[PDB]
Amino acid sequence: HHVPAFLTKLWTLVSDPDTDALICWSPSGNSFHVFDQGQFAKEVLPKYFKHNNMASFVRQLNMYGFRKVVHIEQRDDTEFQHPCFLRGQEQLLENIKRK
Amino acid sequence: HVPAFLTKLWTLVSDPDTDALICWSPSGNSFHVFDQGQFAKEVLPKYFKHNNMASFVRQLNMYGFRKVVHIEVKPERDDTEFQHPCFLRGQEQLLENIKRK
DNA sequence: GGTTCTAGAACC
DNA sequence: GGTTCTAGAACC
Ligand code: NA
Ligand code: NA
Repeated sequence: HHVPAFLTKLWTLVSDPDTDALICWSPSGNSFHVFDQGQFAKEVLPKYFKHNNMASFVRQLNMYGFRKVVHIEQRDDTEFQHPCFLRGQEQLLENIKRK
Repeated sequence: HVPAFLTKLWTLVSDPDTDALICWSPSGNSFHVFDQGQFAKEVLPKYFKHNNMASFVRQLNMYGFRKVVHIEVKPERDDTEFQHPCFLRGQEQLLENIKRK
């Protein structure tokens, strides 16, 4: 099936080293971080996910079955992941499904 | 030398006979612990005998495991998901790369 | 179960 | 060779 532009855009954005101050791969490449959501919403969303806020962006991640990664024991930092959303493996996006 | 905690955990997760309480995720990238009260009663005494649930989870944290949660209806039993990029179904040799953090 | 002891590894 | 770290065993 055709890979949703949402996922391709998201993957390219994460993978761009120049955006890493706001969104980047984890060291393992298995997850990605979103930093400083106040800034992320002003700088990033308007250009790559037009007419979105953080809530609608995160709703889309949930729709594609992304999970959140948190520390077991307790800038803002939120970590998301999908087993087919991986550093340097864009072709795996094909295996991501709605719901 | 891989710490016994990690080798025992990997074997325990992998064992189909314990899957009602502890098992791999479908992808093999994470494991689930179900029904922690029962896990503490049936599993910990046999596999991690000097531990309680708190110390078991502390050891996971010490080795850099994280928790996986849904982006936000209660399930029949509680379900906690843990993961480490070197703790994977079918890849026990990767435990060699797990370090204290 | 938490703390202490120590052999041996990790790292320089 | 010297220092720190770590895992397992004893001690509480
Ligand atoms: Na980036
Ligand atoms: Na199991």
